[PDB]
Amino acid sequence: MLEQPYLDLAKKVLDEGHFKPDRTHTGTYSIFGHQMRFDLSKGFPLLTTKKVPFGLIKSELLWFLHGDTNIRFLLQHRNHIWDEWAFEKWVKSDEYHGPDMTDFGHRSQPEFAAVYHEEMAKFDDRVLHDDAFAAKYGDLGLVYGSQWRAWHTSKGDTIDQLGDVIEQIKTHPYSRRLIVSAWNPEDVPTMALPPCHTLYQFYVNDGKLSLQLYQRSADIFLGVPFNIASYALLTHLVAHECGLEVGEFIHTFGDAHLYVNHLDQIKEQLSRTPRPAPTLQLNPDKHDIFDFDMKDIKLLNYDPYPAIKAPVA
Amino acid sequence: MLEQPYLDLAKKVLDEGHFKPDRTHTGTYSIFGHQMRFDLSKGFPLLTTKKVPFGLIKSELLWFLHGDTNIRFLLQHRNHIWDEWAFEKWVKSDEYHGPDMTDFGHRSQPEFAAVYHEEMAKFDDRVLHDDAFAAKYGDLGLVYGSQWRAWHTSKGDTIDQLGDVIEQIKTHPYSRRLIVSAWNPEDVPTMALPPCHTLYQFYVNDGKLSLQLYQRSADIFLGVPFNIASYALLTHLVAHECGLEVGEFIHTFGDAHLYVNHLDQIKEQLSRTPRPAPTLQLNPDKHDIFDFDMKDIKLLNYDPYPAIKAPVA
Ligand SMILES: Cc1cccc2c1C(=O)N(c1cc(-c3ccccc3)ccc1O)C2=O
Ligand SMILES: Cc1cccc2c1C(=O)N(c1cc(-c3ccccc3)ccc1O)C2=O
Ligand SMILES: O=c1ccn([C@H]2C[C@H](O)[C@@H](COP(=O)(O)O)O2)c(=O)[nH]1
Ligand SMILES: O=c1ccn([C@H]2C[C@H](O)[C@@H](COP(=O)(O)O)O2)c(=O)[nH]1
Repeated sequence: MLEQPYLDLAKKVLDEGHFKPDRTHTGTYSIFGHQMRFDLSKGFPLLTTKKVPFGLIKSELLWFLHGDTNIRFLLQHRNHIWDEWAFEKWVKSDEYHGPDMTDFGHRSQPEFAAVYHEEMAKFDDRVLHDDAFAAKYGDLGLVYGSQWRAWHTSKGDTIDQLGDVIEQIKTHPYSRRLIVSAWNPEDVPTMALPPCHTLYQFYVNDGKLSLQLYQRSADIFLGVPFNIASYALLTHLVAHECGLEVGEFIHTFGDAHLYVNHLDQIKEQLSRTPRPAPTLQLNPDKHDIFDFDMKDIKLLNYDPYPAIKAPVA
Repeated sequence: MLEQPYLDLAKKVLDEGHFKPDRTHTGTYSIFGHQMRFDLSKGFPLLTTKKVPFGLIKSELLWFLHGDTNIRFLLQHRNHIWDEWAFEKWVKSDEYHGPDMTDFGHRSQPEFAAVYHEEMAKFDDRVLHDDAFAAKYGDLGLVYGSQWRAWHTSKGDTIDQLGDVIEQIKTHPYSRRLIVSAWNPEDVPTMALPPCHTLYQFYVNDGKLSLQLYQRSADIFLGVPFNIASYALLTHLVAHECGLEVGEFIHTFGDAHLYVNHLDQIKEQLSRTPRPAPTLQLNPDKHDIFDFDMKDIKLLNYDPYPAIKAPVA
């Protein structure tokens, strides 16, 4: 089945992974250096054995593809995937007054979880309808939108890294320099989250576009399914714009890990039986992906087992 | 045998690789996305089935480790691996007078090869003994020494990327952010050679340092053996400085390819039988690798079959 390599990865870290301390003081079981392939000709790698909301994937990737870094666009699609990072600079700012919000994400795991959900609703509506607030606390800064489409240069300017590589694929498809990078040595030592999706690379041979992601670290239970779909989607999108058929998505990992408190959740999922893979439908009559909207992308026959509970990693 | 994964890679591209046009107008047989592992506890991955001069590896890696970008240091060790790039800016410069040196590297493949070797001897001695010349034509600029140790920042400064990551490994060994990057989006669109060794990543779990290289494109016959040894050496060196034992070197590839005119050479080599792996000896009494000299690194029991002829890729 198309998602088997995901299920083998979970199972490999289960059986032969070693205990590794981590930055968050959860325990992990970890392996270093791993590689999965997904043949995109065969269908779309949205796990069927655990629900992954494709609406969430596509709205975030479109956020990225527009060069957007403000939570507002996500919110207008009720995509709450980055909310907690924006909240960070609201709570801790010289403009915040309210109840205690230190360790917010950490201590929300049982009575605090009630007032927290309260301030987060006040923060979301405010970002939605208060432009100056949005500008100050809604904008994430150095997230994948700027890195891909507005990369800051030593000379004061800004480089459209992904735009330029697409023209390269169009014009020199056989080039082995088709790299988009999210890793800025000037920025990583002090940034909130150095990008886990460090670098990707396009490849064209005989009508097919492929992509390989180098992911420096991977939460197997929560992150990976979402990460497979984002970058498999991007492969399709870029193929679509270049008039190419779709090849493989290759997921390469640095530290691929299972958090200690996701062990039961993973055992639950491994006893589930993969269902026929959904198929991706892209707008046949629109090709300029930076101008893509939600309706331009549709998934057919997605048939997941339910979502599985977590504690957040 | 320790080098089997190299021999399987050659054999995989032989049997299931597809013909791909390239930048140099040679033909290639190519595959996209590949991953080899070398257990460094088992011995040193210097191919025995084809001679790889370790002297050349170590002098180049020391060049890098010092932040050096001038051909002069290489030359003092009779390391001619980068000469042709420096020559480039001499021949084509507003200071060159002599016989025709256009396409120099390309047309040197039968009577031209005599006068070319002549100007290259005049260029090498000149760089060796003429400091101002050395400064103008000996210095390569944006090669791995600056990228690793003097990375230029938007604010006019220069970042010691590799120095800083070593302190990180020392101080936060379990960090999943131990990345050194050679890929600068500001520089790649106009540079002579965008680095093939795009990015590497360190990993520590239970006393062992590992490293993974993301190599964007790989000449299997000429480049790869040299590339395995460079980065396996760096793994040992960094382990040595951090007081760690050695784990795995993981070589990950974008476009791993066999040039069309290296097919016989590769078939010759596959009929050779791997010999017991050499063992690496590092100075037990010196640990600061940026202060390492040639004598600080020794290889024991290296026992290669002869070198194999080529046309240069
Ligand atoms: C990089 C970055 C930055 C901020 C915030 C998130 C991420 C991120 O990667 N994710 C994420 C969430 C889920 C998830 C899983 C179950 C339920 C809800 C969300 C799954 C995969 C993910 O990668 C973030 O929420
Ligand atoms: C990146 C870069 C830049 C300039 C110049 C060289 C390289 C390079 O990688 N090499 C190289 C040479 C040989 C080689 C093979 C047989 C004989 C002599 C040399 C093997 C592997 C190599 O990677 C360069 O010469
Ligand atoms: O898109 C993402 C973003 C984050 N992570 C996970 C990996 C790590 O568990 C954690 C990041 O922590 P560090 O690697 O930066 O330490 O989040 C993912 O898996 N995918
Ligand atoms: O250290 C190196 C440097 C270069 N190459 C090879 C790969 C390609 O065949 C060629 C570089 O050409 P491009 O990938 O930039 O097109 O040199 C290597 O294998 N290893």
